[PDB]
Amino acid sequence: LLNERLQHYTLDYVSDRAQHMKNIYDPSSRWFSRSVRPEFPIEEFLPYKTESHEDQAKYLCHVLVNLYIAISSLDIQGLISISSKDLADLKVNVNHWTNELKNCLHFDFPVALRKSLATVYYYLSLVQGQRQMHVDMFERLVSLDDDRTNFTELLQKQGLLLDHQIMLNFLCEFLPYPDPDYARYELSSKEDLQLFRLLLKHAHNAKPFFDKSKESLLVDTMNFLLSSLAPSTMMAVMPIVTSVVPYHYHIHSKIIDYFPFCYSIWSSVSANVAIDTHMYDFVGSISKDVHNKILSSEHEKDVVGVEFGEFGIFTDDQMTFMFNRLQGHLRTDGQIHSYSRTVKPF
Repeated sequence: LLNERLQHYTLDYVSDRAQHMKNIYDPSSRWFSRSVRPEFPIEEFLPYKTESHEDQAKYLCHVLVNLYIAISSLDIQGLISISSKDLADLKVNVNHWTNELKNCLHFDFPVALRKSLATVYYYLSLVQGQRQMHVDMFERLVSLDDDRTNFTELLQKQGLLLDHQIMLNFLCEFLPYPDPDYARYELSSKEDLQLFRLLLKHAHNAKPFFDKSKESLLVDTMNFLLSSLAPSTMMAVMPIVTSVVPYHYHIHSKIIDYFPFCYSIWSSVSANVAIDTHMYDFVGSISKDVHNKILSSEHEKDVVGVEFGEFGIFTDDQMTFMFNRLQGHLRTDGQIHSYSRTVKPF
């Protein structure tokens, strides 16, 4: 029974210690877990022998089974506690096992189990009717830099795909509704604003895993957001645009194609924090992504359509406008919210 569940979770973990250590860093191995071996071993200098990787596999399998039992019971808030008497009369807590998984994250589990957990915690973070911990768990599962190992790239190569529509609907629930009383969320309540920011962060984390084979997702999403754009909804539209729209480069449609429209709103208004943000962020993130994919030739370079010229992916007028707005911020208005994201495009 235990062996079958270990095999299902890809936790076989052959008894040979050196062979297992070589396998966990081998991309072609079944138990591939990490790309870069730590130059300084993670406290391998302890004066005593720790537990083997076989015990870690059993503990992780037990945690996964308990987490599945807890989640499948459809009691996410954990207000109901079951004892042995409750089960006996007939004839489990999501947060507890999430904390257990957070503790166990240092066991270096294989990438397939990482994909399964990433899917589980991506779809667990969007439960309604029954939250920050789940978002943090998903973010840690897809961490960009973990001992100089990019888990997002490994999960993409494993073939991890997530549903864009559920996230888009959850984000769009904050748009105005024709009937005022039947509106779950608004943008005036502090709790609603915090939930909106949390959803934006989760969407930003889950964005790279959207299906790139759906060559119409970008166009449809951008058309919907453009048709939803209005002065009474721009404060909600712009962060959604910058957080949920994936960076897809097709022959017919590219994200760069939407650059002028943003500048249309950028040059038509005065310097303000609410509008200058979501403009530096979007363009800077896109430029950094283009640069990283160009430097990732033969492994992740499919952006041959987009060139990196004199000003990267910017025209002369766009760069001049950005520099003039930056000097206006530095000398006249000071309308800068985040400085790292402001300097990223430059």
